[PDB]
Amino acid sequence: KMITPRFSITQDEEFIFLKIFISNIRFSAVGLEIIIQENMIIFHLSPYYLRLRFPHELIDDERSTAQYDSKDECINVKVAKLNKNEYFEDLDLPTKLLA
Repeated sequence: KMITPRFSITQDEEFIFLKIFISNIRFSAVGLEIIIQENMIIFHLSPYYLRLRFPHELIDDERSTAQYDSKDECINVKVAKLNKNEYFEDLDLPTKLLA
């Protein structure tokens, strides 16, 4: 009833781009929880659960976006960095970003 999904993360100067791999889910008006707060992201789409801690802060605002991709079978989550141009280290070591 909780699974820790495969995920991966890249960035540019404004955003981090989280890619969360999921199988056999159903969306609804209320099934998806995403909390973004300082350096934390929590994603809950039962059974799937991620709680991630980043090396710097993000900010939830109008720019936050999440889109399901059926070819890739993932939700692509795009969150803004609290500071433009700030580098986030070690995003290629997903295993470490677990809170």
